[PDB]
Amino acid sequence: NSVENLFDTYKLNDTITLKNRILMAPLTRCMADANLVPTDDMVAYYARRAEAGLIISEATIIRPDAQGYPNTPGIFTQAQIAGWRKVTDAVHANGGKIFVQLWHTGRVAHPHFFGGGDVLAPSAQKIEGSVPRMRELTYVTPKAVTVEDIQGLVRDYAKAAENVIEAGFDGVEIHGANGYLIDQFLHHDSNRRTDEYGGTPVNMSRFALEVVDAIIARIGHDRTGLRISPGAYFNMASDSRDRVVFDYLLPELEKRDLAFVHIGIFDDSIEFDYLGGTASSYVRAHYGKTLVGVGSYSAETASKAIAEDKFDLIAIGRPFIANPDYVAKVRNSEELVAYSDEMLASLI
Ligand SMILES: Cc1cc2nc3c(=O)[nH]c(=O)nc-3n(C[C@H](O)[C@H](O)[C@H](O)COP(=O)(O)O)c2cc1C
Ligand SMILES: O=[N+]([O-])c1cc([N+](=O)[O-])c(O)c([N+](=O)[O-])c1
Ligand SMILES: O=[N+]([O-])c1cc([N+](=O)[O-])c(O)c([N+](=O)[O-])c1
Repeated sequence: NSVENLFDTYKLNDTITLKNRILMAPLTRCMADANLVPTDDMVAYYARRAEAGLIISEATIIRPDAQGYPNTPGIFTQAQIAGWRKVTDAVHANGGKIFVQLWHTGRVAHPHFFGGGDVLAPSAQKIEGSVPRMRELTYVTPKAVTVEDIQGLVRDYAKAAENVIEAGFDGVEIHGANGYLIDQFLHHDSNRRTDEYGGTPVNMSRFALEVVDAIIARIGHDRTGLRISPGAYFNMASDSRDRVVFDYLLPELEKRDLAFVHIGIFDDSIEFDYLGGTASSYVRAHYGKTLVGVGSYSAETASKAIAEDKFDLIAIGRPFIANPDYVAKVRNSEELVAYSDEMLASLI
């Protein structure tokens, strides 16, 4: 089956044209240094994947209380900016483009990482268990943020975006997906607020739009994308009312003319009854601009989906871990190395 359309050039907007439709999905590797600064190993890892139309970086924290896993990079200190500059220079020298994925974990943060402070979330809705590979770090009940806390978070997302431009990135993907802070406001399970950030679709969408709008004001809409998870699957329980939240959010997002919206899902064959089907097909039916699909696609099934007008670009995750030369191999009809979790131990 054909993969020809994956090698079409794709104009995102006047600012950015991608050399092909293949994106490297954001992939947390937990290999930044103790100061959360990218390393030379990380520089080389991203550089060798610059055949992608666009790389989305691993989730990168906007400030200290965003941290929930060990050694995830940040971009709030000057040293972190300098480390990322090495990454972006290498990607560009290798002919690529790269966006940072800006991250706050919300209720999934853990105070071990930031000196014992409050975990912040829309509501005091604790998650169960402990940080992966650190069982001693039991999750805690979040403090429900105040409006002033929210404005501080919005400011820090925007400042992080400014830092991203300083570090030489082509843009930002806002992590509004997969159960983390922005997604926590967008679902009823996690957002039990009764103020202007809870209840109705406009209120539950407010935080996401404030973050989007604050970042656009600093770096521009052409360099701003957003990942979303209308279908709850990762650290999030669904609620049928979540449907009307996203029915409102999507047309509002379209007004901002973002570089792209990106689905957050792992296996996109999964359907959500309240969305009337798959996460990607729900978004496609209710959003009319560039859409990045993802989640257990091969080059072949992604190409078919794009030919079927299901989405516009394909993000590839696990196969990009196993194949730095994913794009070259797909282009030249070469067979791919199978992904295995054991490969997570090395940054190649
Ligand atoms: C090891 C690993 C790390 C991931 N880290 C992130 C991340 O930092 N940010 C994010 O939005 N998704 C992350 N994901 C989800 C991927 O971006 C992607 O949606 C998922 O792997 C499904 O795509 P695939 O079938 O091509 O692997 C991660 C997935 C894996 C397997
Ligand atoms: O496995 N992971 O390390 C991982 C990490 C993130 N993240 O933003 O830090 C995700 O969004 C996802 N995810 O939802 O697939 C997975
Ligand atoms: O995307 N992901 O990185 C991811 C990772 C895990 N995991 O093993 O921790 C999952 O269970 C899922 N999941 O089930 O959706 C997704």
